[PDB]
Amino acid sequence: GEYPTVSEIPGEVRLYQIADGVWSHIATQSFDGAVYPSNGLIVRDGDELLLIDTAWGAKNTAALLAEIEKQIGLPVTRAVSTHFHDDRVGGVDVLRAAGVATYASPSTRRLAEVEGNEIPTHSLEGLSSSGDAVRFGPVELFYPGAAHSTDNLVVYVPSASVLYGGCAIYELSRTSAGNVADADLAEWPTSIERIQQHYPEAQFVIPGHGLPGGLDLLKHTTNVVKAHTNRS
Ligand SMILES: N=C(N)NNC(=O)Nc1c(F)cc(S(=O)(=O)Nc2scnc2C(=O)O)cc1F
Ligand SMILES: [Zn+2]
Ligand SMILES: [Zn+2]
Ligand SMILES: [Zn+2]
Repeated sequence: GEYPTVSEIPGEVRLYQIADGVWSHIATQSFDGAVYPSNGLIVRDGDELLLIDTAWGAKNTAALLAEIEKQIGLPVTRAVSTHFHDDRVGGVDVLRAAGVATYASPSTRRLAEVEGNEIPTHSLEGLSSSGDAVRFGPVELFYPGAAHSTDNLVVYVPSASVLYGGCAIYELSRTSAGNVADADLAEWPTSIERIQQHYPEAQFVIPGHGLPGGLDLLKHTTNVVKAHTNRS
């Protein structure tokens, strides 16, 4: 029903069922005096679970595993980090200690290493060129090109028409650019156009942060990125 917001979430994680065998995970971090939520994805893979992204640090990620263990009761066997920043790889060591196989593209592993971030163990091949797609159990992984980061992936759940954009897609309430230090502002709209052209059938679109919507989130993101590009 109601999507969890910061008001409903203290170190804690809430799960939200989007569709059959598909959940978002919602966590929060305090940064620079503000509290910001973050979304990831949980996709049932027969009798196991695939996790998309950490819950933004070690404590949140241990809370995530505890909240999955309580509310779903199926083992997380694999996790994918959609880019090298801490809201995506922070907590990878926690997952690994729990016997989760952690995965990222070689691009993400290299950038995580340069940044001194946690490094997922396993390499995702076949994603190095813009518009590359690879199947990963119950999802398709898609490299749309540089956007929020040079390595960002998006995740589609063909069975449920759920598109998880991670930090490449903004929620409607975000009307100004977020962390764009590692962004390719010049390529971001082209990368969104690749997502639009590949998943024109998506019914649910989950941004990296805040409320889900539909494919209008992609145009929304294009509008915000263009407005930032044109700052005088
Ligand atoms: N906007 C520039 N140029 N660079 N920004 C920064 O160096 N730092 C920074 C920033 F500007 C903005 C944010 S943010 O607004 O909280 N965005 C965040 S926090 C976790 N994920 C994101 C995101 O946008 O996906 C976090 C940051 F660490
Ligand atoms: Zn990021
Ligand atoms: Zn392994
Ligand atoms: Zn982010």
